[PDB]
Amino acid sequence: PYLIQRLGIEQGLSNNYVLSITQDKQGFLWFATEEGLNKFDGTRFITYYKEEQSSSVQSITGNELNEVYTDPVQPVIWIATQRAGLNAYNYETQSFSVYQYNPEDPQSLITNDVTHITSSVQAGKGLWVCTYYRGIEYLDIATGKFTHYNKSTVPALPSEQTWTATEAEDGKLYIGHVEGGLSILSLNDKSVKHFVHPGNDVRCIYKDTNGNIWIGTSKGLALFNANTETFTNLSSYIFSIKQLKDNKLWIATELNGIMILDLQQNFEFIREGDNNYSLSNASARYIFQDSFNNIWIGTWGGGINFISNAPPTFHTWSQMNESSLSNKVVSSVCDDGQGKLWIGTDGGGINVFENGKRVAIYNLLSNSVLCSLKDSEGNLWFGTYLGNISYYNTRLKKFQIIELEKNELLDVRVFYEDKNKKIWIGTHAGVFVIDLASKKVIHHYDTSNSQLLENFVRSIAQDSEGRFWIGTFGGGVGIYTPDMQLVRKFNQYEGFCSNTINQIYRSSKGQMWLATGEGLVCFPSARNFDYQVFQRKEGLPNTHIRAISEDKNGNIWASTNTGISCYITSKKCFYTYDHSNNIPQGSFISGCVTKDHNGLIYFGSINGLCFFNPDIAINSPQIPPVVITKVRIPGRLTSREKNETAIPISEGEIELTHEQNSFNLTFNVQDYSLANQVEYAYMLKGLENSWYTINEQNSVTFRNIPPGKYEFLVKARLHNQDWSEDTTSLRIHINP
Repeated sequence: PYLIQRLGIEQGLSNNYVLSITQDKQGFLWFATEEGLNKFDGTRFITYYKEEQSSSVQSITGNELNEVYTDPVQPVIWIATQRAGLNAYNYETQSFSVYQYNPEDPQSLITNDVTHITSSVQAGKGLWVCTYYRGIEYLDIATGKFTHYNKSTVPALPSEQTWTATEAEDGKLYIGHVEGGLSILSLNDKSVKHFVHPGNDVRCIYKDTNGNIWIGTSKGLALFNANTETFTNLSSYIFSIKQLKDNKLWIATELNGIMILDLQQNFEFIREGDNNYSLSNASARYIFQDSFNNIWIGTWGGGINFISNAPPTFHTWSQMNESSLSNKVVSSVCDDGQGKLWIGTDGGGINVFENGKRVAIYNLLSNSVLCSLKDSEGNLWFGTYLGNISYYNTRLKKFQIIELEKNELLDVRVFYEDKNKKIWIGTHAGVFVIDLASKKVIHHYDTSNSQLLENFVRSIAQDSEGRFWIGTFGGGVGIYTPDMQLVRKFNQYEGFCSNTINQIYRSSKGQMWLATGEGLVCFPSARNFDYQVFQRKEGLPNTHIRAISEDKNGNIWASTNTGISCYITSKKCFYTYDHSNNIPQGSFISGCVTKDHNGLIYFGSINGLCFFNPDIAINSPQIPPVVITKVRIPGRLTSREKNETAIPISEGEIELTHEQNSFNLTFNVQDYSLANQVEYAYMLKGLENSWYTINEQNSVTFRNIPPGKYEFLVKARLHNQDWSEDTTSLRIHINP
């Protein structure tokens, strides 16, 4: 159901025990961990740690953090440390301010273990700060001074240990106590309605955008209305609840990862595991949705998990799942015109699928299903390895159907039905033509009794003039008239690109397409025998074509050794797709393709049955803006100083000294979905007035640049699109 990308140390994250997440007003995501503050730039994390001997710089005041929180109004990330007070990072000015306990006030913070932060009703007028030990603090950001709510000042309180607190009602403050149950405080009254037992350790209070009061406790989630003062209620620890754009309730549990309560049920889980569609740990801590709608997950041990805002365009079927293939390699697929797919495997039997669910497996003689055909009468033909035809009649039975005498065992690998209800059958032993209407066999062509070129038939298909194009193993293809007069043939040493021709395809436009060992070949008109070979040089890696289909429009799609590629007949060019787009990380199996009654296309591979749409629409992914995230001078080897100085970009420009005339700018794209699949190009006006690409990297380092004014321009683009007109710029002045 979901595709879950992972992020931790490999990406630079300081710690894998992630507890809180937000996004600053300039798009960057901040992560609070059990050791360090991390700001993710787009590819890599920047960690913030407590400073030591440096009563010079000021940083966070303690490494163990509880929460991060974006000020509604100001360019500030508020940081709740668990043992050192409240911290506040202004990302605009880039400096840390601190709020600690001071016995010399004490209109200062009462105790410096902060567990939660939220803004007041009219935002940025103040913020609420919960403590573990000594009650709730209210900071007036105007004065910079705390008012204390605890049982020294509100004797009506049942407890001063607090996890969260929010003004769920205008001037009613809802408090979750540390194993105390929840309290409601009317501020205008200083009276308390306190509930005990839901579960008693109340860890989260959440107001739905619809005004529903959700509550996360140690004994499960409960819905609340102060309307009637009653709860309503699999019952494990809950850490945070957020309703997403989906209008779905996403809840972070201690043992079962994530649950989702879909508000159009008038539950569903994402647990821990080790795969594309599972969490990296059983205890999820925090959930956060992007400005881009990406879902980010804080995991108590297993770093960050990330779910992209848009679904994968490509899918793959492959201890038994609902949709688990009973073998890892798919060698044939076949659509009966009734809504099921019979998937043939090279190890299991046939897995029949309907609506993404295995509905039957098949014991059939030999369980290496290498080819399949739906006949015009609507029955099904599967050829196996060293097993004859296993014929499935849609009168529920399946009979075996022999070929050679003493019922000899044949290596069948292609079935072709012609305009005339004959089925042509490619064998290692030549061709057999079997009459559909009645008698089971007409012809058997070979090296000895016909003009057939080789016996090892692999691939057979029909002309718009009705000639039979028969392909072989290692012998190319030959065109035969229906009486098996050789019309013309195509060899490697005759002139053709390849001898291993893998599939022959008549497109609906009437042209013939061949998947060869080294090119996708097209004969634009069967009144000619002219042909075009598409290879490396014309926008197609890799060159070894396995299977072909065609979409709603003109375009023909091909499976290859590396990916899936698409020939846009409109534009006269290629779209390539690769593991980057969620494709099975194998090579694809030759000829193994089928289409949906809905237009969906399926290619088989050594890694599952992969399937997709007409989401070349991938042009609609808008060109994403480039953000320049860091400039730093690369350090001289002199070997006395770590951390090589970073120059801050102020007014969209940068002043460097003569000394710092070498500099390296890094750039990112803020949507992490698109990180996977963006190429960058730069131009440095004032040095060279021309565009350069840069492969697999997001930083450029210029060295020993002469004094002057320059301007760095950098633009991105996605996998299948042209370079944008739009650029992002940085003006650069080098002094002497």
